[PDB]
Amino acid sequence: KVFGRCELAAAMKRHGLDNYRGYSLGNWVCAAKFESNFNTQATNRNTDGSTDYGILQINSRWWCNDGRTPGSRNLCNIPCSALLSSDITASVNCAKKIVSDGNGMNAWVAWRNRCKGTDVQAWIRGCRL
Ligand SMILES: [Cl-]
Ligand SMILES: [Cl-]
Ligand code: NA
Repeated sequence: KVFGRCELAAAMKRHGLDNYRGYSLGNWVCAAKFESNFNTQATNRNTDGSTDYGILQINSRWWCNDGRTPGSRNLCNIPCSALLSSDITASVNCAKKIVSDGNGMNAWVAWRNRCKGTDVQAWIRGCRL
C-alpha cells in the first residue's frame, strides 16, 4: 500500500507512535517519507546482505526473519514479510522496540540525515487528526 501523508499520520497516531519515546508524530511521518515514500511494500538490500522492509525500512540484521541474513537476529519476533502488509501494526510495534534500544530515532539513517533538526511538524500540517 502507498499511504497518503495524512492517512499515515492518522494510522501511526492510532497505534500510539505520536510522542512515543518523546518523538512527535511529524518525526515518524518524515522518517516514513524518506525511508519508503509511504510504501509498505518497499524493500532495499544493505551492503552486508541484510534487507530493510516496509514503511520504516526495518532491518533483517536485527529485527525480523527473512531466512537470507545469515547470523542475524529477529528481535521483533516476526517474518520480515509482516512488515510489508497494508496493515502497519507489525511495523509500528517493531519500531517501538527499535526506538527504545538506546539511540532513539538515530536508528533510521534517513531520519537523522533528512528529518532531525528540521520543521518536522510540517509533515502533519493540514491533517485533520
Ligand atoms: Cl510533529
Ligand atoms: Cl531519544
Ligand atoms: Na533476521
